[PDB]
Amino acid sequence: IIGGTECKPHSRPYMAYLEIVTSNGPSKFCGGFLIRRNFVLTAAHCAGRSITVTLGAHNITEEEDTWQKLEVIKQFRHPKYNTSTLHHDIMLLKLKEKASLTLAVGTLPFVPPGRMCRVAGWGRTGVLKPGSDTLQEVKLRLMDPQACSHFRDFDHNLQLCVGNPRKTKSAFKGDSGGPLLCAGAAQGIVSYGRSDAKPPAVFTRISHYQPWINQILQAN
Ligand SMILES: *[C@@H]1O[C@H](CO)[C@@H](O)[C@H](O)[C@H]1NC(C)=O
Ligand SMILES: O=C1NCc2ccc(Cl)cc21
Ligand SMILES: [Zn+2]
Repeated sequence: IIGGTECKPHSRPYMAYLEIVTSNGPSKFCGGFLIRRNFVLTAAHCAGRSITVTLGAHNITEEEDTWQKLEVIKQFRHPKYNTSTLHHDIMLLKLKEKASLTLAVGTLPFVPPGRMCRVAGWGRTGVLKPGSDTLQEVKLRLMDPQACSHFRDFDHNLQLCVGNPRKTKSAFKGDSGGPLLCAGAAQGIVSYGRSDAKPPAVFTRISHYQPWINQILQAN
């Protein structure tokens, strides 16, 4: 998260920290959010050979009692996710068991441009900076679709355009999969943006994927 503030520990109890394993490289990391006690929503590009989810984290380098480290049994990447257009960047993760509900861990129960939304994550705090030890959050402005025209594959139906180009505030690498909340309700999922982090950026529009989401939650 670029240009954000460190959150008060555990004030975002639905936040999930994902460690993703691949066969041919070291671990990678993403965000995500708990929407059922055994389901986490994240971005499809965060898929890998296997994933571990940590709930209840603030400083991800110091283990504490709030932590619940949970195995992911199955990954449900959206079947139409496209590695060229980046369309349908959404994935459900089924946890091996249901998480415990604590003060630090809970689910996130399932807008005109100009609205302020917020997004949290452990991602990099600058284009050349490492991932953040702690959960940061930033408030970002919802933009008209034309603000994102330079992303040639952007689609107003499938995606949100987020971030005032006049501010340096933005999500960045490692924040992928985290929810964008507008009015305390998840509206988007961090997906992609420019490599130099100049806003706006592109978020998955959750509402478009709701039937698919409900589908997976009923068949599993
Ligand atoms: C996070 O925890 C690590 C290990 O305890 C510590 O070195 C680091 O300074 C902490 N960062 C913050 C912002 O508290
Ligand atoms: O939101 C973003 N703006 C730039 C950017 C880069 C990478 C990722 Cl995962 C997200 C963003
Ligand atoms: Zn704590």
